[PDB]
Amino acid sequence: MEIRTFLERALKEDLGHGDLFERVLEKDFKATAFVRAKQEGVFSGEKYALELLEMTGIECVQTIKDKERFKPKDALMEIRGDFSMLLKVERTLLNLLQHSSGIATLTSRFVEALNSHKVRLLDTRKTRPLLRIFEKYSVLNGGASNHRLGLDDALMLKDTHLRHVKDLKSFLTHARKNLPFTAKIEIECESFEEAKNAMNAGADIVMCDNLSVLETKEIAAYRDAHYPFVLLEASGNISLESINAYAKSGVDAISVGALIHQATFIDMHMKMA
Amino acid sequence: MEIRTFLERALKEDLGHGDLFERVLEKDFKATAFVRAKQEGVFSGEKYALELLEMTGIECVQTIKDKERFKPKDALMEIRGDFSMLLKVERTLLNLLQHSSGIATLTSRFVEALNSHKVRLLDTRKTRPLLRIFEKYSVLNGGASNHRLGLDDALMLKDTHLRHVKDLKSFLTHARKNLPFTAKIEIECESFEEAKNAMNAGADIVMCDNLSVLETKEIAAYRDAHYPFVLLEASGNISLESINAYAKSGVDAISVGALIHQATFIDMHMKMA
Amino acid sequence: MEIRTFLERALKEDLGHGDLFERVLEKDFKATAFVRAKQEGVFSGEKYALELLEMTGIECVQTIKDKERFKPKDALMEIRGDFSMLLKVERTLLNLLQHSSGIATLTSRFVEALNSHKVRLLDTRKTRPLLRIFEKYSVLNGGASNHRLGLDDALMLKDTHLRHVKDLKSFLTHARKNLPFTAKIEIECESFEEAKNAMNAGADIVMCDNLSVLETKEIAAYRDAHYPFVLLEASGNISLESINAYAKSGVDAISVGALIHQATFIDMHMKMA
Amino acid sequence: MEIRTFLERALKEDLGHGDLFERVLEKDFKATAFVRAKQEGVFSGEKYALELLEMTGIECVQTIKDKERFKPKDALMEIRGDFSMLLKVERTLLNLLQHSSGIATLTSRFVEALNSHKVRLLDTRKTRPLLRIFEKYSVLNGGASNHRLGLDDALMLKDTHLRHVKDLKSFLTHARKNLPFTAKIEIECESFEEAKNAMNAGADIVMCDNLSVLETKEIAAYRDAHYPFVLLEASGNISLESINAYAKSGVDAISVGALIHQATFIDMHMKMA
Amino acid sequence: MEIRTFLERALKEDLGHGDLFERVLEKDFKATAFVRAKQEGVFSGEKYALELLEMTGIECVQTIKDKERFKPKDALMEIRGDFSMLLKVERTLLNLLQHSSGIATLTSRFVEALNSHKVRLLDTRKTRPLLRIFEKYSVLNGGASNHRLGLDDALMLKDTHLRHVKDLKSFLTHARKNLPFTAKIEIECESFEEAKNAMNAGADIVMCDNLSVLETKEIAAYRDAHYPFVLLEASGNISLESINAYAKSGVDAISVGALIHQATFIDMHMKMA
Amino acid sequence: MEIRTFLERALKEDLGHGDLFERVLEKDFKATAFVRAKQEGVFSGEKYALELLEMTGIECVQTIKDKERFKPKDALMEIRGDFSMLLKVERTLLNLLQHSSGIATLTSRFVEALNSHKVRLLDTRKTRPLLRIFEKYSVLNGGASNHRLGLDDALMLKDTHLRHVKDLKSFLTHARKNLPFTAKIEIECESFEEAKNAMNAGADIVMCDNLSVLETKEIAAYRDAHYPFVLLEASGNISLESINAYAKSGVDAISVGALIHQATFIDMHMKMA
Ligand SMILES: O=C(O)c1cccnc1C(=O)O
Ligand SMILES: O=C(O)c1cccnc1C(=O)O
Ligand SMILES: O=C(O)c1cccnc1C(=O)O
Ligand SMILES: O=C(O)c1cccnc1C(=O)O
Ligand SMILES: O=C(O)c1cccnc1C(=O)O
Ligand SMILES: O=C(O)c1cccnc1C(=O)O
Repeated sequence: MEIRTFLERALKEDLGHGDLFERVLEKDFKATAFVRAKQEGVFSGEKYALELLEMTGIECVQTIKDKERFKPKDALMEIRGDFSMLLKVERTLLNLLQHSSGIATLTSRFVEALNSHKVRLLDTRKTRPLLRIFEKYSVLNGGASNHRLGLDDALMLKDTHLRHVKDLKSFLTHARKNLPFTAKIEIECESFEEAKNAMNAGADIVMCDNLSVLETKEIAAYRDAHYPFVLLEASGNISLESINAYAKSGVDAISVGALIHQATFIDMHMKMA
Repeated sequence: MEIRTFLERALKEDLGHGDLFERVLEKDFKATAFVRAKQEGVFSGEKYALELLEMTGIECVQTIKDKERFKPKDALMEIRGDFSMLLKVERTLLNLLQHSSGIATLTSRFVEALNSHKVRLLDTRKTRPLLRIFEKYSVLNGGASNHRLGLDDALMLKDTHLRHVKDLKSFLTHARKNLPFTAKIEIECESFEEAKNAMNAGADIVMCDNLSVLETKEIAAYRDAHYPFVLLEASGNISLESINAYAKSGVDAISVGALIHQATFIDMHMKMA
Repeated sequence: MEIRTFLERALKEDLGHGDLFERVLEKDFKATAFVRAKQEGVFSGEKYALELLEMTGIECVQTIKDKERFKPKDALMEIRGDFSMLLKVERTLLNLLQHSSGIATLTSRFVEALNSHKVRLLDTRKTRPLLRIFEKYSVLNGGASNHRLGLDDALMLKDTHLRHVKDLKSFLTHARKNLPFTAKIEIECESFEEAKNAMNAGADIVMCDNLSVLETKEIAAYRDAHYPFVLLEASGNISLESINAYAKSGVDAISVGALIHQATFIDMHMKMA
Repeated sequence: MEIRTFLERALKEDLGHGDLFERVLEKDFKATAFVRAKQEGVFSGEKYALELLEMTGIECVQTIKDKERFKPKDALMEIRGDFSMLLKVERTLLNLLQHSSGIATLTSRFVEALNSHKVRLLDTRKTRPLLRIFEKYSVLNGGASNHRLGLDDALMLKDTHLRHVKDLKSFLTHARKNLPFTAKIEIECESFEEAKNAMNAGADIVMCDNLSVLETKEIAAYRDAHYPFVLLEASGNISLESINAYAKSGVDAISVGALIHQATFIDMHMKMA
Repeated sequence: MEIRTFLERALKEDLGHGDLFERVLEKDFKATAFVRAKQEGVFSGEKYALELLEMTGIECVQTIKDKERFKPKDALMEIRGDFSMLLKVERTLLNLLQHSSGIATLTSRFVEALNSHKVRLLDTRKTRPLLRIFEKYSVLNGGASNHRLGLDDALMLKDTHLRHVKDLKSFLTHARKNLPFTAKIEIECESFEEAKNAMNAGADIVMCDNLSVLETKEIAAYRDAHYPFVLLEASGNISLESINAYAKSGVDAISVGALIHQATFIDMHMKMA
Repeated sequence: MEIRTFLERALKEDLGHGDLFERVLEKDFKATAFVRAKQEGVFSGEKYALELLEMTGIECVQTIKDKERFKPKDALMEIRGDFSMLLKVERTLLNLLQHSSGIATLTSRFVEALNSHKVRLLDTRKTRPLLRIFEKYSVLNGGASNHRLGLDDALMLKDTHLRHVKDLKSFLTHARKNLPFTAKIEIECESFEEAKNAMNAGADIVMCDNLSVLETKEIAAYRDAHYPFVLLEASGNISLESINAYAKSGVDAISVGALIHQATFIDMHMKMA
């Protein structure tokens, strides 16, 4: 299964040489446990939790679904299996749920503020090591959309790249044959001129990086009139305070890496009996 | 070495099928880049960064050391290697430095509030999946200390476990032979009676869970008089506000999972030329 | 190295428990070997071969480059290292070069018959197990272009997918929110009505699957008329005798799986001398 | 499963970050699919395909067996499972069956032209990277026999090895002590004098490399005369037009690498219906 | 689970390219086999055996438990599965049971000689490569106890380390903050003075290395009077002959690496029908 | 490198979460260490030790070679590198050397007793899990020879197999085509009749299992007269006391699994300065 190895590694780091408790547990037995919320938020991590339980021979009796909202004291999951295994898995289970839900929850807050159905919210490649796929998945559960998953997914030319590109148009024109047939090319721009030049060069997507709303609206209006098929993306420390403003700029999407890199754990715990 | 595989996997999830840019880069060449801070903070991730650079054939010309304070616009590292590789590693390098430094920085703030050289600040087993070792290492660079690293490091018995133990003293006495000779046993207690009882039962360490400063002080005073070599730990939603007051209870340590699960990325970026 | 693992596994399956010759070679010594052609074709596998020698401690004294033409008796590579190691890697080296060159060479012939700079030759996801990246790379060295690398690279919908779909336009308009921001959506069509239907649905790419030049040209002219930004791809048993004809249907690309699944080894061998 | 890892890796290289279709499929459901032929040939890959479906949770309702002949339009397999999973494994399934069957089919033709039960058809160590075991297995399903599986399986010495050797008889008499007790030693010979030399040296097998039938027959008659227990193998560009002739030289086996390195995919496809 | 990978690798080294017998087995079929002892001893390896059987699809009908005594001709296990698999697993199954039981048996003999329920018998970090966890587990089944499991479990300072420590007390005092909160520190001492000094410096455990019984007694008596909670361990070529005398010195434990490094295979075999 | 992964895993199990000492080492520095013998024996493990040192960045200044004899107090290796790394590697280095040398030494004792240059000493497939290749290598350094390395190396039909083989001759005759061309077939026999039947059936090798010397001589004499090309092997709890007797039986080789499964650690240690 696609994420099985991920769960194996998550567990392995916690068990190390082997759980010490099972060495002294006088008698193992079947038991039921509940994952309860101690804070409100939106649920994420279901796909991983279920794969983890199945892998460890733990039964998932009941569980709320990804994207579902919850309140403190709410029971999020009911699991049953060997007492020794419920304990060996406890932390790994909670940590992945609290982290995933943390991202989904923070993300849902940005979805509300953005308040739009025409403009999608996006993440970035700023993700914690080994957690890209995990965290991208978590953003989906917050109600937003994902940007590319890696460096093979699409071509994104930013400031650093552009400095070594004499004549963008020529570059983009002859880059197509060396890129996979289905690849889009995005160009990071920091001024109306740059974006305009990007569009004329043959950019599939143009990012309006660190630009005022006015500056962005100008570029969006220009795009609508001359390059109707170029997607526009706004980004650059966009906050909960300014996200709505940019939603009205005319851009197609808005990316904020904070959805992932400023997310924190939603409080939860596991209780027996 | 110990963390090479970690870096390989971190990089692998970003490269996927293969970096697209290197497919169109007309000509590769050696270049120098600098990792610059965009916020104030304490550096962390040095050990991982250097291994990452060495693995990819990138030279580390200069770098500040783990634990060093830095300010915005400060050059954290200077590296040199193939342009294509610098770009292929950039995000992986920045993500691990921003995450690790975020933890160290938040941690350094609790250390400040703690304001004590006798009491130790500790993390918890609440870490992000696959990042146990990474994050525990980050807490150290913040100036705090680590709690156990896993379920194999020490035995920690709490409510969940205790509910199934008839005679705690008997259990601990006969548990030593089935545990590695060097392991310590910690008992989580929610009352003075419980703490006192755990000490008599033979606990090496007692956790004063969710107790007031006064409550904790009473336990510490009892420990000092009757079980001088038993270690005391305070925990349970300790904040930057209450942390100092707890440092005066007489407890030996104070654990706060938030050091890791409430930490966020410190802002940085990489610049060429 | 992104392909380092690939090479370890290739070498491992041939050495098994361990090479038997090294068990009897009384004295090892530094030696030189040459990789010569016994056929003519285009070279491919340079990237993998160099990493292979690097890994095994063999020195690459000289080597022609990928894409370079060669003919019988040509010395393609000169290598030097321990005699035992040269024999242990011999077969692994030749097999990947002969297989890679085989694909590039067969690909270059289709490149000719195509004879065009306005039309791109594309491969397919029809590749040998565990050799995708290896074979897509081999095609490039043949002068052609690669199609997507996998199922994560882009969304390719065919009747199978749309079978249980009734409003293509709405279906795609919603897929966008759930697909990564940079992903293109291609639709396979076996009739004019389908292509025309796709373009109106909002497809980024339309495949003219198993259709006549007249049928293709019909779709092209239509595309040229109303949807100029919709790439068109022709495929379906395109042969080395009909590729040129389709290149004149006004299609942007022509994909042929045969480039990979019909390629065969190019005769080569290694001599000590 | 001995080949379980092989299948995980084959599937992994196609899914990459994750299949994009499952991201948009609003509702998954159980479905059935058929693997049909578009050509005729001998089936191969049964073993790998079953393990593949097992791994992915797809049910194999019906399937022809390895070695079984088939013709265009024949339904080779009937499978059932989640719609999303059938699409995710489709290509991986077909590629291995088409590639495996391709080798078995080409192998069966050489089996005919050979037309003999006293002579064995053998493959070579010339196989595609990472596919040795897979391709040797494929040859068997073609009706032929496998040669050694690797360099650990047996000792095969050629001029390259003996170049710096002056007493074959003593050299081999000593190799025995250093080789595993059960290993056979084969020697490649390009002249009568060499074969005659090998047999006297104590070789278990002699290869008649790139020699005429008359030359081969000379060595055979000699073998039949003094060394009846020395297997003889003929090889060296043996073609589908000269294989039968060599089979009459009194040789025990004829190896032809082309069985694998010249085989190509057999046209097949998958339909839902 | 925790040891599945271990069993996979154990099996993989025996199967290599693939079991030859299954290539000629005319027809496979279900069969029952018994693992029988050919010597007297204490059973060990149950946990590994069961995981091994489950992994390979073999049913465990019956089995004695770890720690149980057995005699020659005793049936240790009864299993059922495919004939081919039983043969493919036989050696792997027997090797791990004979090795593990050999350790448990030798261990049970030192336990007998020790003749005490207050003193613990311990192993060491002297284990065979890749078998640390396997062998530590085997010692337990012999009735003894385990020492630390690795270099991460506890801190052990001996001659090599001490030679570079100016002030031992200072070092230990300031080392606590840099070690996991739960770790114990053991000091290896070669004299009464050293032991006494280590106790004053703050050692959690003191090893009485290569000291006479009288010497060890003096240290134990000192510990009892001044450092009651410091743990004492005796070691250094302790034999079956001297072990009992040491158990009377007052020390808490006695470690002997020989339990593992001088253990040998207990004789067993597998029978069909 | 073929055994690199083996060493990585050996180290990994000892380091676990990470060496605790390096956490408190005030200052690292370069240092020299010596591996000294504390008991006489024959050296084995060189190949692994060197690969281990190179992997950990430790320099091997001096080292005796595999097969070389040593006496107590003798310095076997002189290594230099970071103090922290010499300590992290110490146990892994010693354990592999003491175990390998232990096997080589025990083996050399059997070589002497056998006292022959015409009869080779052999091992079996009775090896500790994960150590087959390691232990087979160790036997070579004792002065003996190896039997097959696994189940793919050769075909060995024993009692269990034979029970399901009606008509051996027919079986062996038609098994050749389904086995790799170079494979030998050995048959385990427990009586003159069985061996005779084995020879007539077409056995490449015949094992004289659990037979008296007389019984074996009879079979050897029969072999010399009728099947001069069949190799003979004696086995069945052959000891140091009876090995010489069997050497005079006329058999080609003698196998004793004890060379490996009854071997124990040769005492050694590491000293600084
Ligand atoms: O590279 C990306 O995918 C990306 C996309 C949008 C915004 N930022 C980034 C970034 O990480 O720099
Ligand atoms: O288990 C631990 O290591 C731990 C130690 C201190 C505080 N909390 C925990 C926890 O994760 O529950
Ligand atoms: O899915 C693909 O990548 C693909 C692209 C072009 C032609 N065929 C295919 C196919 O294998 O169905
Ligand atoms: O080495 C082999 O296995 C082999 C066996 C038969 C024919 N050729 C070869 C070869 O690749 O050189
Ligand atoms: O390091 C250990 O764990 C250890 C513990 C007790 C006795 N010896 C050792 C040793 O291997 O040196
Ligand atoms: O199987 C073997 O290789 C083998 C060879 C000789 C003696 N015993 C065995 C055995 O392990 O049963």
